[PDB]
Amino acid sequence: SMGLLQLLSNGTVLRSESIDLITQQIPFKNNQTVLFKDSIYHKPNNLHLRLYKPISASNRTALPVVVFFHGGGFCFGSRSWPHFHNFCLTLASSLNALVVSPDYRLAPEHRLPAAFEDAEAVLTWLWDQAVSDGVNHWFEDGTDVDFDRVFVVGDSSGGNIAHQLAVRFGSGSIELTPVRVRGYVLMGPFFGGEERTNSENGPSEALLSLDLLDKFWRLSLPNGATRDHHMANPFGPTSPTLESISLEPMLVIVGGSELLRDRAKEYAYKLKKMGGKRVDYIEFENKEHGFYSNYPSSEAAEQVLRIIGDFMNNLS
Amino acid sequence: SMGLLQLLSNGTVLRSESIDLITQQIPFKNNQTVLFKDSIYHKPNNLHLRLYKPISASNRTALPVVVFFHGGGFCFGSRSWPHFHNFCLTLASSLNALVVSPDYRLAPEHRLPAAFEDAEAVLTWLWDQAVSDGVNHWFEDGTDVDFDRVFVVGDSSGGNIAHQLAVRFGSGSIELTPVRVRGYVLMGPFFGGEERTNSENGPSEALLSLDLLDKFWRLSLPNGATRDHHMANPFGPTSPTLESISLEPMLVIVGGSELLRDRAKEYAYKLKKMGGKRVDYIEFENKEHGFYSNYPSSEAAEQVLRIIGDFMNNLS
Repeated sequence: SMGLLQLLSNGTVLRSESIDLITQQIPFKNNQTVLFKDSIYHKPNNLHLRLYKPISASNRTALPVVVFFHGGGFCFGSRSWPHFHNFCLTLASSLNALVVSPDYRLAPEHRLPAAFEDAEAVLTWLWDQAVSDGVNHWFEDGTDVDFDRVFVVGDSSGGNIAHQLAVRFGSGSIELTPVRVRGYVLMGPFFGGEERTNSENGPSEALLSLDLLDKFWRLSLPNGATRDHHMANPFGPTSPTLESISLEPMLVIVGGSELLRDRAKEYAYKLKKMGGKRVDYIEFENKEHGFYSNYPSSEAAEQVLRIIGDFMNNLS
Repeated sequence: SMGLLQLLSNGTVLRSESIDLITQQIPFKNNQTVLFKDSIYHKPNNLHLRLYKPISASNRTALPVVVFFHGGGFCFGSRSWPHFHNFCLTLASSLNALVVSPDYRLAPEHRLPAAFEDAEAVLTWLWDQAVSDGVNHWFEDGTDVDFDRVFVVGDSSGGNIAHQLAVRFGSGSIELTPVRVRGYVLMGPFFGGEERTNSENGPSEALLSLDLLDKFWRLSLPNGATRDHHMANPFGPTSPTLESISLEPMLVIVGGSELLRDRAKEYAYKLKKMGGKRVDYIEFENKEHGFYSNYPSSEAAEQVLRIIGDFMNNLS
C-alpha cells in the first residue's frame, strides 16, 4: 500500500460487528428518462463535459443549471464512471435540472490549480453557449435553459473547486452575464491542514483514511507546499481574507462520522460569522464520506437531493 | 493514461446522444437489517473476509452460504469498498444467505495464481469453521449455516476465480466435506485470449476498454505469459481438457453490450457440449459490465438477484 490504487485497495477492518438497513425490491417503481451527451469544453486539453436533460420537464419549463464537479482527490475519477454518471442521472431527474458534469485535469500529472482553472473554463464555456444560442445544438431537439439559475454542486475535490469558484465570483474577479451562479453546494468538501482536527485523528472510514487524505494532498498541491496552502486550507496564513468577499448562498453537507466533518464545520461556521453569508451546515449522523452517492437507495441520499432542491427553489 | 488508475480515470466519450431510465423516490420502502463482521482467514498474508447475515431469517431457518469474490482485474478492489459492500448487503438480504466476502492478493505485486490459492484458503477456512463449530463466534449471537449449501458467486476476476474452484472440485483435487459447493455463478467472467473476439473489437463500454483488459492481463499473468495462459484462457493450448471434469451447475450472466460477452458465451456453450454439465447462459441486452452492481436500482439488477436465488433454490 504505497501507490494510491494499492492503498485504496488495501481495505479497512471493522473493529466490531456492525448493522446496516437495506431497501428491498418494489414491484411498481416509477420511471423517468434522462437524455445525456458528451462535448469537449476545452480543446487544447481535450477536456469533455457531459450534459444531462430530464426528457420529462424539457417540454414543461426552463431548466435551471447544475454544474456537478466530481470527487477523487484531484487524482482520479471521470464523469463517465458509473458511480458519478448515476449520481448525475439522479441530480437531473430529482432536481429537474440541466446537469453539466465536467472532467478536469488530475494529479500528479496536472497539479493544482489545473482543476480550478478548468472549472473556470467550464463556466466560460457556459457563457459562450449562453450568448450564441448553442443550447439548440446541445441535443437533437431543443433545450430551454435558465442561465440566471446556475448552481454549483461539488463532491470532495469538487467542493473545493466550488469554493474556489465562489470566491472568484464573490471577489468580482470573474463575471459571466448572462450566467449567474445563485448558489454553491459543497458535499464533503476536500479541505486540508497541517494540523489535524479531532475527526481527522478519529476512526478511519470504510475507505477514507488520514493517510489517504495526506497522499491526495502530497500528489495534488504544487511541489514544496504544505496542507496549509490556500488551495487546500481556506483559512490559515492563506491570502483569502474572505471577510470582504460577498459570497452567495452556500450549503455544506457532510457525514457525521467522516474525517473531513470537523474542518468542514469550521469552514461553515467561520463563513457564518463573516456576515452577509447565507451558509447552512447540514451534518448527517452515522454517515461517512459520499453517503449520498455510495448508497443511492438510502433515506439519507434521498434527503440530500430534497435539501438541494429546496435550496435551489428558494433562489429563483 | 499509462498507469492503471490514470487510464481508468481517462474516461470514455459517447459518440452519440443517449437515454437512460432512472427510478425515483418511493415513500414507503421496505427495510431489512443485515449484520456484518470482518475476520482474518489467512494470517501469514493478513487476508480478511467479511461475513454477512440477514438478521431477519437468522431466527427462521438454516442459512445457505454464498462466497462472493469481487472484481477488478486481479489488480484492485476490496470487500470494504462501498461498491462491493453494498452488493453483498443486497446478496445477503435478497438471497437470504450468509455471505462470505473475501479479499485476495492483488497484482502486480502478488500475480496469479495468488488469488486462486487465496480463494482455496477461503474454502479451507470454511472447512475449519464447519468442523469446529466456529459459527457461534461468527457473531455475538448464534448463526445457523448449511455448509452443504455453498455457492460461489464471482464478479469479473472473481468469476475466473470461481471457475478455477469449479475445476478443482470437479477434478476431485480438493474435497472439503462437510462443505459442498452446489453451484457456481460467474458474472462477467474475466477470461482472455491473444485473439480478440468480435465484442472485444467492438465499442468500448463506459469504463471497460480493450486496452484496459490487456493491461489487467499484463499486470496479472506471470511474467512471460500470453493472454492464452490457461489462468486467463480456459480453452486454448491450455492443459484443462475439462471434457473429463464433472463440473457442478453453473450460471453465466453477462451484459449484451460488453466486451467480455463473446468469450463468456463461448465458455458457456463449450461447457454445454462437454456433457454432464448444467450450464445456463444469460445475456442481459443493452447492458455493459457490472450492470447488476453499478445500477443497483434497475430492472436488470433486481432480475439478476432473482435468477441466482432460483438457481440456488433448485439445488437444495
